[PDB]
Parts: sequence; C-alpha cells; structure tokens
Amino acid sequence: AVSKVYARSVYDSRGNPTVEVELTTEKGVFRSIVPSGASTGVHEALEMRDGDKSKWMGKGVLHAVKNVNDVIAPAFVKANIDVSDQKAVDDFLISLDGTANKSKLGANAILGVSLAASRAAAAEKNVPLYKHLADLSKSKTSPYVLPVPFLNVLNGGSHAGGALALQEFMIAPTGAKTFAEALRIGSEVYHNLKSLTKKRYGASAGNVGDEGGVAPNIQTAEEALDLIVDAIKAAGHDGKVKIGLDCASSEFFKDGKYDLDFKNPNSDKSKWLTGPQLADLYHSLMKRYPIVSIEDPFAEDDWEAWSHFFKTAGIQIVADDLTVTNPKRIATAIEKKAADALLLKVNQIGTLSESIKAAQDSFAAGWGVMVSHRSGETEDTFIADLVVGLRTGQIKTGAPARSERLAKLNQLLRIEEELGDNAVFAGENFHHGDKL
Amino acid sequence: AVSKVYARSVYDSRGNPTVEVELTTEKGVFRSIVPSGASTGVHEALEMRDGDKSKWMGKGVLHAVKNVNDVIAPAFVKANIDVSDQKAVDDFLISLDGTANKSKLGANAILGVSLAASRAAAAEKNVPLYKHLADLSKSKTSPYVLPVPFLNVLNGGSHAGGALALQEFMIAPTGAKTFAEALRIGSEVYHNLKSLTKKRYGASAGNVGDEGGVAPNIQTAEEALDLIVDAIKAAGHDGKVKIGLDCASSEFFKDGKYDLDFKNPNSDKSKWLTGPQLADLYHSLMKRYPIVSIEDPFAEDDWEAWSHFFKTAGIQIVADDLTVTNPKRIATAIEKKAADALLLKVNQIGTLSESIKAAQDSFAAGWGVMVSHRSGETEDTFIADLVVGLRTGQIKTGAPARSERLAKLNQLLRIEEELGDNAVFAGENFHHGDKL
Ligand SMILES: [Mn+2]
Ligand SMILES: [Mn+2]
Ligand SMILES: [Mn+2]
Ligand SMILES: [Mn+2]
Repeated sequence: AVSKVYARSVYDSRGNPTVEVELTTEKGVFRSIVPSGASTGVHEALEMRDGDKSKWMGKGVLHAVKNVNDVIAPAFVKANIDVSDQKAVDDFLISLDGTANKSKLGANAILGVSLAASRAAAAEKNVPLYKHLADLSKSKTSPYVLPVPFLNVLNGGSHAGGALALQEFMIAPTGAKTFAEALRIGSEVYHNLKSLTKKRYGASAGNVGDEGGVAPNIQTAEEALDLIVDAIKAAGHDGKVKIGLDCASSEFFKDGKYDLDFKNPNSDKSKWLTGPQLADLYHSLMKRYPIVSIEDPFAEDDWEAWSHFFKTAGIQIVADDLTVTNPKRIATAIEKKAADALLLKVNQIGTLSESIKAAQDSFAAGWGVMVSHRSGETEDTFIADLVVGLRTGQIKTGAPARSERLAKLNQLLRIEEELGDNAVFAGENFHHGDKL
Repeated sequence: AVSKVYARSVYDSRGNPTVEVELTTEKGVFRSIVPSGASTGVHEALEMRDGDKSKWMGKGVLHAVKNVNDVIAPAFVKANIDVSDQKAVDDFLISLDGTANKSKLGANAILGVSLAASRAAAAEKNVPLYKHLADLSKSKTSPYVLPVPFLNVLNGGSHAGGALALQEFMIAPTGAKTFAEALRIGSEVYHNLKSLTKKRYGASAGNVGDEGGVAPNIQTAEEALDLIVDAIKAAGHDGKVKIGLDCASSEFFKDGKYDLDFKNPNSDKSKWLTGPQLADLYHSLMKRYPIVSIEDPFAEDDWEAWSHFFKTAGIQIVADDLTVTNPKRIATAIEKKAADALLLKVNQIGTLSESIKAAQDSFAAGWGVMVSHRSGETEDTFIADLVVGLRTGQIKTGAPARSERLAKLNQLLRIEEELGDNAVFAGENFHHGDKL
C-alpha cells in the first residue's frame, strides 16, 4: 500500500541535477534516479528543467521535484493503486499529466515514480526485480538471457576534436561463453586500447569522454577502427570481439547531404555525400572490419536512405534518433523496413509500461532491442534488471569505466551468478536474444 | 548472527577488478566493495592481486576472493562474533592474517568483511550507518557535522601531459551555509571551469582524469590557479570558494631536490629546488591565491622540510604519503610537528577499527582528518557515512563528475536532509569540524 511518494534533487554522472523519487510501502522505501543527458530526437517525452540561469546553469529540476511532492503524491496516495499492476500505475501517471510528451508534469517526475513502483511491486511479490519485469512483459524465463554488452571504447562526434564524424565505436565480446568472460575480455581490450592510445596520441588522449571511452584527435574512421583492431589484436582476443558504430548521422546531415568532415567550418562542399554514396562508404568499412551493428547510419527523417541501405546491409541496423522509442515512429520504421533493432531509452517515452510496450512491438516485427543508457547516468542499475527481464540479448551501458557505467555491468555479474544454470549468455544470438 | 560471509569479483571505476563481500545475518545481506587505486606509500596494508598476466592484465583478485570464501568465512561463521563489537571483528581478522601489513590474506579480503560487518551492526541496532560509526568512535552527535567537500577540478601530475608538476587542484565551497549549497556552488564552478577549459585548450582538454577533473596541457602552477579563479569568478562565487592543492611531491623529489619540471626527460638540473626554496614557492602562491589546504608539500621521508614549512605555513597541511594512515607514522609526524591534518584512506590500514583508531589519535593532537577516496572507487558510499560519523568536517571524494564520485556526494545530500535541524555544515571550521 503506498503510504508516501517523495522526491529530492540529486546529481548525475555529469554534475547536473536529476530527480530521485523514493516510494514507501509496508515493506520499505524503494528508490529510482532518472537518467538524463542528450543528443536527442524531437518526438520524445520531455524533461522538465528550471531554466533559472543563476542556479545550476539553468538545469535544476526543482519544479519536477515539486510536481512529484505536490501534485503526484497526494494524488497517488489517495488512488490506492496496486503497484503490481504497472499499467494501472502508468495509466494513472499519464492521466494526471494529460499531454502526449509529458510536458505537464515532466517526464523526469513521471519516470522516477513509474520505476520506483516496479521495485516495490517486486519487493512485494518477493522476486528479484528482473523476475517481475519478466512477469510484466511476458518473456520466456526458461532460461534467462544475459546480454552481450556493447562497450563504448572510443568516441568521435561533437564529442572529440579531430575530423572524425562517427560518434561511437563499440566492442562486443560476442565470442565469450559467459557474461563474466565477456566483461573481462571487454576490459582487457579497453585497457590495451588506452595504452596504444597514450603512446600514439600523447597522455592527453588517455582522458575519457562521458561514457568512459577515449577521444583522441583521430582523423579518419579507418584510422579509428584500426586502433581498435590493434587493441583487440594485442589483448589476445582476435576473432572473439566484434565492433559496433553509432554514427549519429543527424549530426552531419546538411542540405540533403552528409558532411563527413564537419568541425571545420570551412566546410568543403562537393565531398558531401548522398544517402547512396554514404551507403557505399559503410559497405567498404563493413568488408574490412568485424562490424556487426551500425546505429543511425542516416538522419532522423531520411527514410529512403534507411530503406535502401537495409535491403543489402546484412548486419544489425539500429534506430535511435529515427524512432526516439516512440511506438508511432517505430511502426513507420517497421512498414518502411528501415532497420531491424531499436535503441530503447525508457526516459524517452517516460513510463515503464510504455517502454516494455515498445520492445514488444519491436519483437513481434522480428526486431532486436538494444536496451540503453543516456549520457548522464546515475548509480542506479535499473537497466540491468531490464535487459534481463525483456530478454533482449544486448545492452549499451558505456565503456568499462566510470561507475555510473560499471554500476550496471556489476549488477549483470551478480544476476548471472545468481541464476546459476538458469541463464544462457546471448553470445552471437545477441540480435534475437528474445527468441532463444 | 552471521550465517554466511561470501565474496565475488566486481569492477572499479577503472575497469579493474576489486573485491565485493556480502555478509548475511537474521536481518538480510549487507555488502561492501573495496576501493582500490594507487599513488601509494610504502608502509601500508597490502592488496592481494593475482599477478597472472593473461587475465585482467594481472590485476584479478580471485585469490583475495578465495581467502574470503575459503579461509575467512567458515572461520568467521564458527566464531559467533557480535558484529556490534567492531573491535572484536577486526581483532578476529587481524588474528587470522597475522602479518603487520595484511599480506597473508590481503587487505582487500579483510577490509570488505570489516565494513560489511559495520553495516550489519547498524541494521541490527536499527540506526542509520553514520549513527553507528558515531557510536564506534565516540563523536559528539549534538549536532552532526556535514563536511566541506574538497572537489577535484583539475589534475596535473603523472596525470596530465604538460609541464605542471602539482597533482591535484581542488575547490572547497567553505562559504556555503548548507551541504546542498556547497555541492551546487561546487558544480557551477566546475561546469564553468570546463567551458573556459574547452575555449582555451581545445575540446580535447574537456576530457576528464580518473577523479573527474580535467587535465589540460597546462605549463605553470600559476597558470592553473588562474584558470580556477577565473572559473570561480565567472560562476559568480568569488570569495565563497577556496582552493586546496595536493602536490604529491614524492613524485618529483630526486637527489634531495625537487624537479618542478619532470616530464622532460632532459631534466634541467640547477632549477631543482631544496625544501626551503620550494617552501618559498608555496608561500608565493599562498599570498596570491585563496589556498587553504596544501597536501604533501614535501616528500614522504623528507621530515625536516615538513617541520620547517609548517612552523610558518598558517594553513592546513595534509599528510597522505608521509603517514600512509599508519598510526606509527602518524605519531612521528605528530612529535615532529610536521603537519596538522591526516588524509584517512581506510584501505591503507585495512580495517574499520584501525581507521577510526587513527583519526582519534590525529584528533587528540589537535589535527583535522580529511576522509578520502582512492583512484579506483566503486558505487559504494561507505565513506559518506564515515565522514559523518567521525565528524571530521571535510572529505575529498573526487570532482562533481563520474558517479563513483557522485555516489558519495548524493549520499551526503540524503543524510543532510535526513538529519534536519540536527546537522550543521562545517563551513569555515572544516579544519576542526570535530571540535564544533
Ligand atoms: Mn544523451
Ligand atoms: Mn545514437
Ligand atoms: Mn590512488
Ligand atoms: Mn596525495
């Protein structure tokens, strides 16, 4: 029986405020901290920030904390909602807000109460959290699937200062036989990556971006993929570790063309490339490197380049800014056959039922779901139980560095050991880990 | 009644393995993750690592996890120790090890069980953790003291690539009236610091070191302190925020001289300085900047430079590598009047009673105690309850970035709000927050 929903302001991996909600019931206090940070797409639940420039640079969430305390709680206490019924909870929160992108109370005020309730529901059913989330989404639980972690090792977009235009370079130990082995293989690769990084670029290049990867002054994509294969080669794991790229292409789409060299801004124009010319640079890279996932190859509204590259891509194609975890953008994405995996960011839709709901429609269309983090994360490991309950087989939770990252890798370590014989590692079936 | 002490290997802020111990009692499972990373001094409890170069670069702690599971637990279960009696616990762990620097079972195997037991003791007494730790050390609890956080904002030692030889540049909002205000003031300063950092040095300079600060290619100390006062000036908080330096001078002591320019290594020698010449460069800096704490001004065994600078320093002088949280090095440090504050790192002595014990002898000599983090931290917030139970008034827990950092700032937010009127903020009495 919820007796108190309360909220406070706390900080995120970037020293920026975020909302922390603790919900009380006859079994204790359950908490949740809302992730934050953006690259962000236009059709997503909206986050409420103070805007006062003389306090936290205008990013406090004091308001968002007021909506929780002042609006949601007294209302939520009086409803007498069964937290076990997550839809009841979320429908209640949506009802109270009444906008389509949650701009009334704020997607941060809403999410925090929506996730705290799922923890409380599990406390109460007496099953570990990943087990409830498995109940809520109706996933096989025979056995559970531990995911391949796509680890960010190197960054290059608006996030690094050389000419490199692709944003994230990720490694995936799909070759491993257990989660624990994938994580170990993954950090030996990373650690080597840093050493080579500091010899070649200088000690300055060893510093890390927000997600834990390094951001050396690299000039070409090839130049970056080569540093990662040397890093995989030196760690002694050639053939067991794969790559994944997040090109964040919306970033360099201009005039119907893609500028592989922005950051100028003496923008050479004639080297700019059409969907199809870029489609030829990705096939190049695909043949020379062990690339198995490409996230956002084309821009958020460039549907025909998506549909035309996917007809022959033969690899996993992820949509992040093209679908903004919006079930209405997912569905077009699906009728146009524009990709085959969705990046799910629960705070992009703002509620747990709506999240679980998107993965489900992505699954029924033959798609995969890479559960993912945000730029500004917290010590909350909610997404570890979530890639385990949805049984997706793959998770992007940063590099094996900065603990807002490792707080989730560590939780997958504990779940794996906990499940004993009841867990299989996705491995190479990362794509459809749900169908295993 | 402890019924099971068990351990597993988990990862640390740096992607390097560390020991996680969970202890069971009639009230649940209590856990602790051991911090790690070094700069490290010679007379301290020793950490046990595998040494196998084909696994985690030779840094696993599989062994350390075996000593816990295989040696400590079956022994610890059979003893039937009252966890409320922390000395009984720790004396038991010391007894089982029998070396002076814990090299028998490993200071990581020992610490993790020693801290998990204090959580369990508090569960059982039914008081929040900081309240127990206050019981164990006998500190006034009328009211409690929230600490001034020394935040790392800029790094320059073996940790950055320019000529700068001092290691840590820290800001301290002592001017604030609450903890929450100090943390906010602290992140607005930091965030400005990053902006100026990226204009002046390039986007590459915005990447962060291990503790969350930035490491720009800076050349002089002055050059660095000026960037921090411009950062304090722009954030709108001149006069409320102070500085602190960690010179890690052991790093550049060579032939009885200090090389302010190592990193050469065409080491100009003649510019090298004696204790007293360096004592004159710190007084310089002290008059031009709002410096209020200097950590390790001279090297770990250079006692006469310490004693001679402290007779006229007039600011807080912290010993980290000179005392290695060793009560026997503290005491000499005290008879020689070499400093006045101790950096306490619980894993440097390896047990909670021995830690609490060192702060106590530092306190009785008129000293202050800056409770501190390690280079490789985890999502464990144990040190937040500890600066609150010892009532020291000051804590070094990294910059307001990377959540292994913010996991502890966030916990001080929650304790502060929890204590209501029962907490005062150290502010400007950070030095002797214990005597307030
Ligand atoms: Mn983001
Ligand atoms: Mn993306
Ligand atoms: Mn260290
Ligand atoms: Mn130091």
